[PDB]
Amino acid sequence: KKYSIGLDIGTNSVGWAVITDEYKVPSKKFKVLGNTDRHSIKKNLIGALLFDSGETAERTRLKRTARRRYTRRKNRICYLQEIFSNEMAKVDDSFFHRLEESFLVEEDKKHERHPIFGNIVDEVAYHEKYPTIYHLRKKLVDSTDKADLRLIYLALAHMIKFRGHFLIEGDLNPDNSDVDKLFIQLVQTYNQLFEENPINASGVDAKAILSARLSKSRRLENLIAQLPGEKKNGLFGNLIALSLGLTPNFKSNFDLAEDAKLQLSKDTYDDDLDNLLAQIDLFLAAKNLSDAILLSDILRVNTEITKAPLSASMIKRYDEHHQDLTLLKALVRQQLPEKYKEIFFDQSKNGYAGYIDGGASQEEFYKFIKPILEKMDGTEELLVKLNREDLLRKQRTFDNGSIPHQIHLGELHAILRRQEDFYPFLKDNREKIEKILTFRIPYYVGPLARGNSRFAWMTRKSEETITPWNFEEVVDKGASAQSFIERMTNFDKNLPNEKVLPKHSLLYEYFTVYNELTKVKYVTEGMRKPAFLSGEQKKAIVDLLFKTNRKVTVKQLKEDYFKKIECFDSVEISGVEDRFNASLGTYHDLLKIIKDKDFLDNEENEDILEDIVLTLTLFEDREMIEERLKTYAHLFDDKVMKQLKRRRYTGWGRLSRKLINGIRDKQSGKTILDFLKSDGFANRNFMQLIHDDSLTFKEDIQKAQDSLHEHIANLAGSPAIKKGILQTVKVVDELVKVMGRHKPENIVIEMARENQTTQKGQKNSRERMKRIEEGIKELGSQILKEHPVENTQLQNEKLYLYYLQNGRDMYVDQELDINRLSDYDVDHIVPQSFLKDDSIDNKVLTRSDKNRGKSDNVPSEEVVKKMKNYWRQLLNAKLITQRKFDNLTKAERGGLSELDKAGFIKRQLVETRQITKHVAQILDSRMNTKYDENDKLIREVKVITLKSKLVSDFRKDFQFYKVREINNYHHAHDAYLNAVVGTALIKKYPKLESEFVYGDYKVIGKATAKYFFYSNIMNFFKTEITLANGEIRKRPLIETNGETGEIVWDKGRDFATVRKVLSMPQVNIVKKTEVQTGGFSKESIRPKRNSDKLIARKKDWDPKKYGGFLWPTVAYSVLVVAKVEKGKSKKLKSVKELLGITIMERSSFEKNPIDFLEAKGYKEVKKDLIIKLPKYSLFELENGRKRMLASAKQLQKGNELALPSKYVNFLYLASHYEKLKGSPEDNEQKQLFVEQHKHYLDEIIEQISEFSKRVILADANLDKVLSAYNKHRDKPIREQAENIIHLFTLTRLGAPRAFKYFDTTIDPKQYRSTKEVLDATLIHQSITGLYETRIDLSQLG
RNA sequence: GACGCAUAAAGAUGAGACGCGUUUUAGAGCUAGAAAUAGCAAGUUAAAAUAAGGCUAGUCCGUUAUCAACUUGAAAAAGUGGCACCGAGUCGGUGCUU
DNA sequence: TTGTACTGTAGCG
DNA sequence: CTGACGCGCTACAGTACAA
DNA sequence: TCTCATCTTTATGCGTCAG
Ligand SMILES: [Mg+2]
Ligand SMILES: [Mg+2]
Ligand SMILES: [Mg+2]
Ligand SMILES: [Mg+2]
Repeated sequence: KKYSIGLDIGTNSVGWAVITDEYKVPSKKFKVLGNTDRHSIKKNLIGALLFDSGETAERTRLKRTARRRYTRRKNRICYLQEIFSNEMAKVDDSFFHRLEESFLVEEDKKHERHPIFGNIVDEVAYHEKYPTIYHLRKKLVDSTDKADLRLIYLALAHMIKFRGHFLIEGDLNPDNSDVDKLFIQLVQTYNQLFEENPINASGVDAKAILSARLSKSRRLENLIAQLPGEKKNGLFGNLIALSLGLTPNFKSNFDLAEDAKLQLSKDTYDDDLDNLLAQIDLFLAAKNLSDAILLSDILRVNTEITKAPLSASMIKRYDEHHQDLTLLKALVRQQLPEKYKEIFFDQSKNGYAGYIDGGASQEEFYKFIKPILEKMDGTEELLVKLNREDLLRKQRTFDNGSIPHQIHLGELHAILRRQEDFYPFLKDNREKIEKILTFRIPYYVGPLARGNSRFAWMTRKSEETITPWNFEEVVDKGASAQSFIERMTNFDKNLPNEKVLPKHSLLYEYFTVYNELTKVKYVTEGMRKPAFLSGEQKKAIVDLLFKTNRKVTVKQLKEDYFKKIECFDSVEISGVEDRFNASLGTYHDLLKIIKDKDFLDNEENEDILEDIVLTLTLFEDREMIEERLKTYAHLFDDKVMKQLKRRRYTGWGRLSRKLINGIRDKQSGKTILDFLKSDGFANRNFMQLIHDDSLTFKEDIQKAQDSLHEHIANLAGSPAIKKGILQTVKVVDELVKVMGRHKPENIVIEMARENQTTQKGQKNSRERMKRIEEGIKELGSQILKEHPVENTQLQNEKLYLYYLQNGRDMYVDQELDINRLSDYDVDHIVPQSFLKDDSIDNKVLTRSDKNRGKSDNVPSEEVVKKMKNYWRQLLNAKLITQRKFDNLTKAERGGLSELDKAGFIKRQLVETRQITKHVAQILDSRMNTKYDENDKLIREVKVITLKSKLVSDFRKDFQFYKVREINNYHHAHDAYLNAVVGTALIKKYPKLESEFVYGDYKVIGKATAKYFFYSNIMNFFKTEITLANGEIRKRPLIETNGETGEIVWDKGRDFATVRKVLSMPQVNIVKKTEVQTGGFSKESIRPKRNSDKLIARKKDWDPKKYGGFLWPTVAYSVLVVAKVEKGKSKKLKSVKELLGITIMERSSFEKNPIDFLEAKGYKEVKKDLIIKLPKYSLFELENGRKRMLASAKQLQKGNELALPSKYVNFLYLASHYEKLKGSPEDNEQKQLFVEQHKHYLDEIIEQISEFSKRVILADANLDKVLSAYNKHRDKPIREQAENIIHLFTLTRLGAPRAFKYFDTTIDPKQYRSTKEVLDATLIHQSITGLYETRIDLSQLG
């Protein structure tokens, strides 16, 4: 009758088991359908479902954004062509058509094969005149002659297409601020403004500072040594105030007009001209030299004056490349003639031919050519250019991402100013071309859809087509920016219909402070017991402490309120630890801004303050904030309004306005916040107010409050967890269906939750500011003195990484700049392409070009030898962990490898936590569907949430050891053990039922006490318990309920039952058959070839002439029975075979299968015999051999080795020889146990050999492993047992993979033949595998 | 085992952008050559595509999630498979039942 | 002309 | 006042031989 | 790789959810 279900859930597995009250697994004779002879099969009700883990939508989002970027770039080019079309039709009516056709081969082109001029001699003269595009760009910028319109279009199209980044918001004009000689009129302005007439002994410019590094510690000492110092903080020119602004908003030093806060002149210094702009030049020259220093970092130098410094630098790269190539060829020919063919012709050895024609990058070419340059003479300049990474550089390189869009904008504007007189249409629509270059859709607007995209939220004022020129008159940017946030913030849980408050809302901070404060109790010598704080006392302490300090500690509450107001000698306070967790931060911010305490304390103006904070949280754009905030200009002055628009807030709370202050009690008339302010002597907090039946909040919340697929479509989060939730809920539903529609007594779910000690939990959750303090104190820096920081600012990732690295780049020995973090780069040590790991142990803040050069690989050996001392200096200072140092020094150990790819990722842990929590919720909702008028829910099925520690201790205390390498049976065994432990726990201790059942609750540190409680509850399974004093204590062999004589655990029969279940050979292991979805092929495009396997990259692009893709992905295979037109003397020969339907042929095949199969050469196709066969489709062959269909042309192993439990225990104990960490006597018992069954190794080999000879049929590998095992049979038990554990990869279910023994490495035996399964028995397994449909394919065709 | 706050860690979801990379074409190769070729010269750039494509034709969408077999149903979705005992090499045997 | 077996390939910061 | 007992893992491409 | 935002699950500190 009664039964229970245990569940062990993972990211790729769902283990399930059915137990009775006797802890036995039932077995039933299940019906078998199909045309086979077998009509009934015996199966045990225990098993595991295996499936591929669900993928996150990160890669799909990246592909979608790349698609949109390509579409918008093509549209920019189309707009430029639309402007140029009518004028280009005069001079060359087929120019744009030749540019469109330029991909095509000569026989496919409708026009002449030369794109630009349409004839050979003019094209050759063009390429001689302008070797690169940058020569043409510099010619069009600098010269004044009338040029051909085609060349102007080519330069403007190259500028618009590759337009540079938008991380700089200013103008940054390169026409006059590019030059470094602005220092001389800076000191002319210094002489004019500062009325002392100083001597302008002008020395070297910022080139002297840039010679070593752009830093204060170089600049200040350099220009104080060069020109004599009259004022250290008030030198008034080329200062750190004017180049790289200070970290805090500190006042001006030696002010000229007023004392105002100073910062970097990027975007937050515009308001810092209130010294003169608010009271009506050195600051204009400061802006000019800021532009000069920024652009001198971006671009190296221009010696001869020009308005195109980027093109000049690119031409300098071309000229130096030409000179160095000529010199290198001469030196190689003169000194190493045999190496000339390898370097300059053979393009596969990473030479110059491999650097240009081949696929070798710049650093591969440098590391190949560095020894060659070292052995040769006369290579000193080439060596010093290689060390600077400046030798033989290209123009289109990886480090061009540092160029802002303003440089390209300046060069384009220069070209249009040169050519406007000759071409009137350039002057007519110069602003349109500049807008095409400079327009960028705001991130708060999103896609420009018209109601057909599920990603778009933008609303438009009119139904016209959106262009970069009419974007402001069509797109409603305020509503789109509001909907950007309102579509993304969650709703209130208690009131599901309306939105939550901002985190920094004044009402939210008030509610949080009063919720924390209303349960604070104080005691003294006056009275007998601690008493709650009254409403008057709470109001007084809020006014005295919470509105005068941003953070208030309990010590301040002792000595400033109770010592003076209602004077007591000493008071003991409970309800709070050393500091209050709540604070009125927004009140202090608005007191600092508005300078009006009475305005904030006033009651009637509370709503407008709420709307102000809502505006400051929703919006961050200055014009939108001023658009929303101009309503309140009649209360606030203009200066204070300009200051208040700067107060950016980010983050939202969990409660709404209606919950905390909107709804009122029907009898009292008070809101929840009103009750928190004063509730008489009850002093109820938020949960009491929403749970007390006396107040009417409870049923108001109750009045505020289907298919499973719709029950899961509405849950937010990652889509990866929905797969596991679907699988386990379908497994539970099928298990309920198996037992005749009877629900279990209880369902036990293994959760990844834990319990750990109070000091361990607090040590793992300390502030990262403390980490910074002890690390920097240990390594003895003064970085916190120069750049102060609080804990809330380290929540930013880049600032946290800057402080972790002690202000220095950890790939190159140079200092970082705290104010320029937008251009620095956050880098993963182990790259994203290899392993998914976003830990703080895997993250570096480094310079951008060093990260881009260090692509898709571990950082190389040279940087390890350069900065390995600094990595050790940070390592012993506890600033980086040992794992981080191991990742940084990984290239010393061979770099990336297949061993490094193995092991679990922490995303799997987070995913399984999310999964099991949602499974507990959904199973509790589904199973208990009945309720009464007095009983709010009838617990028909008890969802029990066990923790993994209990099952792990049960395995490790009674020798039920688990190893994962042998078979996939451990999931089912874990499910069975979870069910046994959960049912025994709820049977043994009925008073602790509310502790373990979902939805129920029972109501030295608390966590330590709970950890000891959870450790001690497991003792009743044991026969003898060793106490902490080292003295044993006995328990009865038969356990009972205690309150009742009912029997809950017999340490005789039940342990034998559990041993029998764990040794059962038949376990229903099911691999989920899945139709493959995703990308059609591997993304690489291969060159042209005569093969037919190449896939066309476009409809009209024949891959025989244009190349194409390879490795197509088969969605599912299809069994076809038809005739094939085989033979020169053609006959219709009948055949039965699999055909792989790929992903892009999936829709075409499902549209009309007969026509698709007829196009493939088949004919007389049997339509009803078409069988869809997804991946991992299961076939059974002779002697119980099973194969899983990996593809139409490859199979997989499908059998599971049911090794006896004694061998598994021997393998677990033989390995981990001296790391059990139990007791010494236990260790010696397993020592003798493994030594006097050392012969079990031979029996394990015999078992593996028999299983492999029955089902694997890898005979050559079998002889290899037998020879290798015989040749090292004299090694110690440790390494032998460890590699017998490795040895099960040959017999493991799934795809074959290369394992390794002691020293031999066994290559996998691939099953690259699906011919045999065409006459095997096809098995259609249900989600549990109990229901089967066995189809004998030999009877078809 | 849930809620509010504080401090952690490890992760998700959406938008806007950049720089490369790959592929075909353009950038006249010269000489000795019956030649299979050999010597020499040159190399840095540009156009186009960047999932085939789709229709509601948008400066939109197209790699996430769904998916054993059979019977109904456009689809959504619904339905279909006896029990007890003795045993165990991937499940077998024995006995009642319609 | 068709099956096998061994080794290499695979978008990224 | 209320419980005891103190999580993971390869299909196809290219070349070279057996018939 | 950059810039913007919004969440989630676990660990500790405090309070609470009741017959
Ligand atoms: Mg588990
Ligand atoms: Mg990287
Ligand atoms: Mg598992
Ligand atoms: Mg998929």
